[PDB]
Amino acid sequence: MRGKITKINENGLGVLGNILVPFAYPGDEVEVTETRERFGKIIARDFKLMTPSPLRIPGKCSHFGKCGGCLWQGLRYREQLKLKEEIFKRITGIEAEIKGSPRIWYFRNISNFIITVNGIGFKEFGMPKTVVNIRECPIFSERTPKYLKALKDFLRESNLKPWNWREGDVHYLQVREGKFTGEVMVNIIAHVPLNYREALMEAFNFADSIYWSLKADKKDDPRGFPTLVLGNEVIREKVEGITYLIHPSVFFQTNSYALPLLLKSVEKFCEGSKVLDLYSGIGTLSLYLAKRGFEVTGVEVNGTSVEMAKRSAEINSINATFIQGKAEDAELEGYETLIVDPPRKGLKEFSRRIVKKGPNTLIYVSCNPLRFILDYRNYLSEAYKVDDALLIDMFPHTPHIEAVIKLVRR
Ligand code: NA
Repeated sequence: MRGKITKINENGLGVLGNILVPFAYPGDEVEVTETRERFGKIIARDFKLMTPSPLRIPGKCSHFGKCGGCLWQGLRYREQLKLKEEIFKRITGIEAEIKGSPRIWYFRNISNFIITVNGIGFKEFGMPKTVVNIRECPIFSERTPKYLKALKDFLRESNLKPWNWREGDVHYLQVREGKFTGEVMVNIIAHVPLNYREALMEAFNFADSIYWSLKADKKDDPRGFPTLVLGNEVIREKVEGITYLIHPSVFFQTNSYALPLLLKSVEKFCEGSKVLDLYSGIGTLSLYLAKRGFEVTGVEVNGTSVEMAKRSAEINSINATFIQGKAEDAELEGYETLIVDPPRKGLKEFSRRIVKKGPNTLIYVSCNPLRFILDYRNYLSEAYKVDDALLIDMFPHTPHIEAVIKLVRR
């Protein structure tokens, strides 16, 4: 099958009739040789690029369909941004403008490198994979080669078996950086206890924090019961003059460079002074808002995250409240604005509670617009209507989108 790629689909794959072609983009003239059935979709196993779309970076990226590394690496950056606006609108029927990442290389502040018998890779969960070789798409750090050399040296000295997909001593090397502080946390994720304390400390002597996280299951997901091996308990990231604390056990917004744009977006959409920030994390939005004079209550399920937020508040002299709990059970009355940042599965049934008891301004933060619009169509629209929306490109070179949607009551 030969033809011209007409659009990209929701997951950022180029469409060729009833074929999906990874790394092909709109305008490409392609020739597909092998396809593979994938849960009722036909996906191109490889293609030859006959004619480059005008969207591609001129050079090698206009001669080969797969320049390398990242699914969208071959698209010029401005052109990726417009394709993100298109997808968002196609999914939600909202026209939202996107703000680019101030920096489009080495922007992520975390990486879970999986350690396999086939060697070390950037892990991502889910099947239209978007970062397939981090050597040809350096989205994380300039120190990545030093992080990996260290790990290899440690696996030498500590004779320790990688993940062979059924078992293995070690499983992931998690590295986290504070982009604006220099601090580096190293978190080995393992299926055995640490024996080579000295070998590990030596290999990662440059890290400010070394952890060893013990997994109690064999599942392929990067989480444990962490043990400080050496150095600081946490690392610091600094954004908009706010010191945030990062622990192996917590989630933090992924792009320290685009994060000011997410913070100012949310602020622009706030209404009144009393803000409830559910899924409040290690205080990313809450501290930013409260520091700017909002009265801010944040609720987060992860207890370690909530501690981090409390400590940040002290460090920064911010006046705000932080509570452990599930967003499902937080009291919504008495507020002017509600922010939600749900996980990928969305609000789900919490929407009925928001429909009844929610405040006048609802702000919804979603890295997954298909799930947003479904929450909206299925529940929120009863009570709410979209008033405004912005996009932030937190994940350059890949089709992922971070949306900030402002809804108000009818
Ligand atoms: Na990298």
